Amino acid sequence: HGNKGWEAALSAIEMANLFKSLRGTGGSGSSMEIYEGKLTAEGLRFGIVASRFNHALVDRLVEGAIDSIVRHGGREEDITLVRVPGSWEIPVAAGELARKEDIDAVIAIGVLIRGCTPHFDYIASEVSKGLANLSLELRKPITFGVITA
Amino acid sequence: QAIERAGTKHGNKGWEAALSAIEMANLFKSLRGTGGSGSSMEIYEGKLTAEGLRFGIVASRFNHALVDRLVEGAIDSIVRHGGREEDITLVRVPGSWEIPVAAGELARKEDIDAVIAIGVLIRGCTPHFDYIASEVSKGLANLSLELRKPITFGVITA
Amino acid sequence: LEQAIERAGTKHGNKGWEAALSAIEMANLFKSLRGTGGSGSSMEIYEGKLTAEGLRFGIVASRFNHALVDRLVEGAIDSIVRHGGREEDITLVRVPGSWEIPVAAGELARKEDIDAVIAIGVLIRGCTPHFDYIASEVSKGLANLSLELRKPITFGVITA
Amino acid sequence: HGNKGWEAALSAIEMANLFKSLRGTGGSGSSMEIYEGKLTAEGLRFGIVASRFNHALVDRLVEGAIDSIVRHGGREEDITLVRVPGSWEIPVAAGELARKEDIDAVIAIGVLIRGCTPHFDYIASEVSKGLANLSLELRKPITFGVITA
Amino acid sequence: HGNKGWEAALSAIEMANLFKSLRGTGGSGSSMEIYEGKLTAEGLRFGIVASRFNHALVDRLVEGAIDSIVRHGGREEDITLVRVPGSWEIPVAAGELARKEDIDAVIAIGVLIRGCTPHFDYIASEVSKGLANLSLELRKPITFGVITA
Amino acid sequence: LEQAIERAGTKHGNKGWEAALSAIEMANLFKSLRGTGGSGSSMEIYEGKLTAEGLRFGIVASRFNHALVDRLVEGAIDSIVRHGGREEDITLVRVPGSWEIPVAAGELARKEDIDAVIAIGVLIRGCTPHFDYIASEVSKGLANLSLELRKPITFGVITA
Amino acid sequence: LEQAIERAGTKHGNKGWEAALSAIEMANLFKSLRGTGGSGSSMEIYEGKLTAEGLRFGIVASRFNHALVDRLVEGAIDSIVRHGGREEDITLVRVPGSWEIPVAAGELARKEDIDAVIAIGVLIRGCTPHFDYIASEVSKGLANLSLELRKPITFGVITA
Amino acid sequence: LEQAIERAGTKHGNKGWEAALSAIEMANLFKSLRGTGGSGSSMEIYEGKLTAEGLRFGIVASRFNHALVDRLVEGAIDSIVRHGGREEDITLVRVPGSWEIPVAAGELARKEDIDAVIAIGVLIRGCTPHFDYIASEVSKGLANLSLELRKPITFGVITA
Repeated sequence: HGNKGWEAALSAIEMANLFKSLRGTGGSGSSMEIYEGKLTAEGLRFGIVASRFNHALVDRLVEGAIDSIVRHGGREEDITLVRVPGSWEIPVAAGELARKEDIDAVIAIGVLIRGCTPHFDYIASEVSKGLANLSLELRKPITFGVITA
Repeated sequence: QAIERAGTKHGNKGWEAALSAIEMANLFKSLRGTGGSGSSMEIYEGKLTAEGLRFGIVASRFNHALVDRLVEGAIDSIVRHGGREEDITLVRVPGSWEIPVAAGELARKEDIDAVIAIGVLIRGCTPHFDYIASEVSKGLANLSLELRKPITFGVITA
Repeated sequence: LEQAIERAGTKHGNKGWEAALSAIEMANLFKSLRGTGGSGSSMEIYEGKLTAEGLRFGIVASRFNHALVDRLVEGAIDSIVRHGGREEDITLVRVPGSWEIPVAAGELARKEDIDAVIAIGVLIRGCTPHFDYIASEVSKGLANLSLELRKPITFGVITA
Repeated sequence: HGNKGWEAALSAIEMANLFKSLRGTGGSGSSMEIYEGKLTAEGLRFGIVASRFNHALVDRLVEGAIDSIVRHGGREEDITLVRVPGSWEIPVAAGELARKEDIDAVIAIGVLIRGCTPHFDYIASEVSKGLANLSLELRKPITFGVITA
Repeated sequence: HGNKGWEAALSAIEMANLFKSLRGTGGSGSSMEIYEGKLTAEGLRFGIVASRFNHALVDRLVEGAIDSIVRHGGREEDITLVRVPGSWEIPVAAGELARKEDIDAVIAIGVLIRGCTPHFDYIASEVSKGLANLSLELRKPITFGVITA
Repeated sequence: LEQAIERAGTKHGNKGWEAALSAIEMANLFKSLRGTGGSGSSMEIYEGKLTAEGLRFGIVASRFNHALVDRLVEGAIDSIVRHGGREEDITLVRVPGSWEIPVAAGELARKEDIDAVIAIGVLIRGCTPHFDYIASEVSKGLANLSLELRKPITFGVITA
Repeated sequence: LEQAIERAGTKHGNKGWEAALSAIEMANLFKSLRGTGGSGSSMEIYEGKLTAEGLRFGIVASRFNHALVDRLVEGAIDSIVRHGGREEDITLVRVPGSWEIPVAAGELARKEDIDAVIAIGVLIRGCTPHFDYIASEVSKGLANLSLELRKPITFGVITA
Repeated sequence: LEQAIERAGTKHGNKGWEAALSAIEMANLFKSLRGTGGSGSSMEIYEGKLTAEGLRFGIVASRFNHALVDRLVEGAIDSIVRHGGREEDITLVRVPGSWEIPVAAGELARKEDIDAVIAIGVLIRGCTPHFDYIASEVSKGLANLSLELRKPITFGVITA
């Protein structure tokens, strides 16, 4: 309820529903159209990509993600979980899941080293950059559940 | 020469980088395969058996002492996990700036399953933003996503 | 849902994982040592590969505090399988407590099939500046058995 | 139920059954073999070696040992009880019982003096050492029911 | 705890362990050998054959069978459930499961029509006969969880 | 005192006693049948002695209503011992219920060591003018096994 | 474990099962009626097959007492799948209560894709010798829609 | 099972044990004193052996609080037997209470067969700073009898 894994799952559910409504034909008129997503996960397929580094924390994050999906009406049969050695290769694995036509949304979970950098970090900047570019190119929601130690 | 061989190289960044490449290569080979029947949550993870896989390594020549221990660390990781020394292609480049372009050429071959990039970076004795280091990370990340083939990052700071 | 909660955990670093790797490395090392020698002309180096195909293993685990011990055993099995081993070639033996580990391990090590043994357990107290008799005997027994039978035995206990 | 004599008896029963199963031929295959011992004492012969020193406590320990064996289906006819002056000579007496072909397990019961030693005790270290070596050499379970005052 | 499905599962577990011990080599001697099976299901594979006729009752019976196996240390992953139209064809389906080398025991569950027969019933007599003959020929335990309405 | 109360009872007539004698007689009878023939010149008569020295037996007993079954088993053991048998040469197998007797008996009868098998158990109800399926199958199974393996099997069940 | 407890149940006889079969039969019957006629020379008989391959279905279900309704819906889906249908060709619509079934069903029946509609729900009370207005309207609405659009609509409600 | 529970106890230190040893030592001491003297030339030392073969003993025990007294008597018998005595040569006398011990002991000590007497009993109260008349008389009586008859009498009472 209070971990970033829970929050990341909710965002994925809402975005998946929102996309489903947008492709529908527009209304007749006579008012301002408003589009929004509901929080029911029934009938949706999800994928999760998680890193093993600093495993003490991620298991709690992956825990929340699976719990949230089921609690909101999702069927545990529809979750695909992929594990990778470190955070450097989350984007490449996420891309393989996102290209499957049977996946509606993807959730990325990981942990990054301390953020007391002098000015910049060269590994953290690539994970966020890659996921963002991937979402726009494939036109499919990808959620960022990464946290900083 | 025997003094050089006696040193241990388990655990250096060459070792970890190669180990990640082996896992990712097996993981992708599983994903492309047929999906499971169902009836449960379906988990994927890469095995650590390296037999039958082809690897490529790109290493710079700057600081010839540090690099060699890293390259030898990568090779022994592949061999000790079942790989054959006949299935490794090694490419050497003048400096860290031209690692991405060489890594691109290797990655486009159909006979390569993963690529490992090794090098060292010069650390100025005051913390400014390095315009060379950022370009290596940016270039390697783009290549992997575009070519859909895992590339591992094995550089260190002096 | 609890089945996925427990199955979603990872077991990559616990002492069961490292104990398994040492057994894999030592088992392969012995095959090379008692094989044919080298051609000479240079210093000869021996080291064990991490390929676990065709090797037979045995695991002895105590039952005290089974919540933690169960996770160590799962870690050991995962290490063997992920390195190419077959779950068909693992024998598991459970014993009441730590005092019984050396005698059970002695039975398994005398079989011709097995190539290495892994001992897993949790010791009592331990965090006191005093000599503990149960802890000393278990360490002594495993060490003596390995030297007598000339077969590697790995020591994967912890304190709590 | 709560004394070390009760616990020592249970361990002896379980180890005796476990050894009986191990000597059996291995299975066909197709799964991971798992070996364990059951808690039925029927048809098993036991021996007990107890010391007389500080007799106020040991009688309760020997009490538990005999009670546990009978409660779990053991026949009182199959218990052999041997008494010795002190703890120093438990190992030598235990060795004589363990070499009999009609004994399946041996239980050793005794009490040791206060454990507030400076660094080491020279009598306690020999009882545990001797019993452990004896078990491995003879390949027969020997249980340690000794306690510290 | 009180339904025939629960009882049938326990019998299958005990018989599977008993067979495992018998194939082991005999003891040295010096006493009467006694063989028995323990009630731990860990590492055992089971198969269940159930009929659909009068489904109101069998679901409770199949319920007990699966519950008993799990409660006694069995892994739900190792249960194979097969459903058949009626009781007449339980034996033929049970035979297909029993011939698999990955199955340790088979449980048959079904319901038979009222037992106020004049002298004999021609369908009930064949189910019991077939299962009994099948067990002896294949040398594998098959349990009878059938009940009479 | 209860140990002597139970030990002071006698077990000379219960169905366990007669079942054991039949096994002893049949086991000795078969040795003579498949031995050398007689000299002829007169009608040849075969009959089994009641000496139980050097014979191996196996007993299969169900666990339902163990109060009565335990006394039948003790009767069978007493008969063998009192006729010269050794308790070392008896194998005892326990099964959950009556339905499992024939399959267990089949396992024991296939061993080369054993010379006869004794089946003991208590059936359910029985005192009704109706055909019982469990009772019929147990009788059928034991009869078929004996004829197939050519080894005597004795039938010592009762009704209650 | 509850997932297998619910998954181990069977759904072969509930009203959802029969409602699905009627839709399958009627949908196939209409294809033959509006096809080419027979050769004559004998009485012509029309009847619908039970092959559900290539047919599109729609299901409207109320939400009152979802414990029972959920089981009726699962029964309907099982019937279609077990007769050769594809779960890809099923549309499911949920409505707050029984009063809203006819209007929702009207929307689905006007699509050119669908071949039959199945209505599922649970009515209130019902077990009283009185005329109920909600029950009468729901039955009336479905009957009128079927005749107007010339498309079969099946009626799978129950009382409780 | 209670027979082994009581039989498994030990009786090595209770006052019955020490009382028996004193009687054994004194009985042997008297035989040496009234025997032939030494050769002189050095200081002569007399002391009694602990060999109890060929000696006859008598035991007088009160019946109050028989739970404790019974254990003291068993301790005395064990001491005599374990030092080489025969249970055939022990006479046991039971009396109602402590007041009757001296008179009964006087009867046994006058027999020519017996060599020493052991008195066992439990006194009442005792844990009060007051002079008790029963306690004083019992001690006085035993002391006087020993000096008059010149035969050792041991005093093995306790307070509770």
